Amino acid sequence: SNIPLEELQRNLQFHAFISYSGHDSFWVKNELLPNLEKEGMQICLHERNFVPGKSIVENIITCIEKSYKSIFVLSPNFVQSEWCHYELYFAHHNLFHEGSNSLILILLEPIPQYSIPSSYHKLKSLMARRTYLEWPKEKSKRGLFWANLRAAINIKLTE
Repeated sequence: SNIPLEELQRNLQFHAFISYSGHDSFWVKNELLPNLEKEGMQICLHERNFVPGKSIVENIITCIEKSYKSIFVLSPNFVQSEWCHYELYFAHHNLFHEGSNSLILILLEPIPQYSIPSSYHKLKSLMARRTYLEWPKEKSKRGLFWANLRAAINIKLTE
C-alpha cells in the first residue's frame, strides 16, 4: 500500500531513486532492493535504468526527476566513488532544497571524518542535520529500519 504515483501532480515513474556505490552492491541488491520491491515500489536504479548515449550525470538527474524520493546509501565507499557527482552538481543547481524531505539519507556504514574531503561542503551540511537512517548492526532493530525507510519514501513531500 504505497503512494499511487499517477495520483500525484508531477508525472513520476518511480517511488525512489537509489544512489549507491558499486562496492556496496551486495547489501543494496540483497537487502535494500528486495525489501522495497517486494512491497510493490518502483525503483530507479544506478546503472539498471540508465540509458545509453547519455552521461552518468544525465542518467542520475533523469532518475531523480522521475522519482518521488531520492535515496543516498551513505558509506565510506559512497563518499569516495559517488559523492563527487552531487557535490559538483549541487554547486550549480538547488536540486534538493535544504529543508525538503525529497532526499532520504541511509547511513549504511559510519563515515570517518578523515575520509571526507574539506571541499565536500554539501555532504557535511546534509549530515550535520543528523536526519539519516542508520543501518542497525543489531538484527532486532532492522524491522524498525525498514518501517522508517518505507515511511520516508511514502511521506508527503514538503510544501
